[PDB]
Amino acid sequence: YPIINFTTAGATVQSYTNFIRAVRGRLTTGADVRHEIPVLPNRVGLPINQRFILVELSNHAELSVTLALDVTNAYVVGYRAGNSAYFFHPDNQEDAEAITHLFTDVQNRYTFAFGGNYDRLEQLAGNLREDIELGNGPLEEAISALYYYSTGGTQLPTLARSFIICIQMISEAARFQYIEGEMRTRIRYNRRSAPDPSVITLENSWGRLSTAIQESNQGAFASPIQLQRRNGSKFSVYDVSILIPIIALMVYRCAPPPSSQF
Ligand SMILES: OC[C@H]1O[C@H](O[C@H]2O[C@H](CO)[C@@H](O)[C@H](O)[C@H]2O)[C@H](O)[C@@H](O)[C@@H]1O
Ligand SMILES: OC[C@H]1O[C@H](O[C@H]2O[C@H](CO)[C@@H](O)[C@H](O)[C@H]2O)[C@H](O)[C@@H](O)[C@@H]1O
Repeated sequence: YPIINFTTAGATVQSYTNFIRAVRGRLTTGADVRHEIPVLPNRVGLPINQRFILVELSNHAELSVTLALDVTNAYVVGYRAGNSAYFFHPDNQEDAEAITHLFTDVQNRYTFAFGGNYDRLEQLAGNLREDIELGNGPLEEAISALYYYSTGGTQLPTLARSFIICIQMISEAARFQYIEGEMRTRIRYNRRSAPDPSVITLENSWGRLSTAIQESNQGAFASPIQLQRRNGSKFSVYDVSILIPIIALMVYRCAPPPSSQF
């Protein structure tokens, strides 16, 4: 599977930008674009040899871990650190079989009894996303935390917190130029801060936005989607147009209707 590298060591807006751009480049194929927004490969009919991509993360502490991302949703399904690999609890038998194709040479394979969704991870971390700082510092720390898990150096709450950090700074950033921008800003000013409502609501609405855009009538949503601004106030989305600078890719929801141009 394709590998994209990134290190928090001496990270800059440009190096992070290159990283996210490369990740998106391995996620979408260009075969499916709707209203100018790329769609991820459809799970249905997708060959296993094209199912995952790997993100090799390194940090200033000279530690490295490899995250595995599912190309169908850009989400993290597991990771490898040294001679051990850990996978989030699969949703079904097909996915359980699919992950056996990852880190096949690792000496110790483990599947967590818990899933990688935020609800579950927040419960295990003992903190909500709104209370977990993001930025290059948090990522640097998260990489070390993931690395030290197999030896008992990392407690479960810290592990979960670290997953929450990685997922948002990699998966959500790949999904939304807006979130990529949020991380770029944190890097530019070496600031670590929790995601505000605009970030949280986008993360929570990615699936719905993907469906709304794909089911839209020439871009017009059948029903509006409510997002939130930085101050928590409502922002109504009625059309795909307002999302062009915001969402970078979508999960496949339905087949694109015929061109049907006038
Ligand atoms: O801000 C750019 C640097 O970010 C990381 O380092 C910072 O994060 C560390 C862990 O929290 C802090 O100890 C340090 O004080 C922060 O500046 C990265 O590890 C550095 O290599 C980057 O230059
Ligand atoms: O059309 C080619 C094959 O598609 C199936 O297999 C792919 O899609 C599945 C999910 O729908 C994956 O689980 C599988 O690994 C992929 O190869 C279909 O089941 C096969 O009969 C078709 O030949």
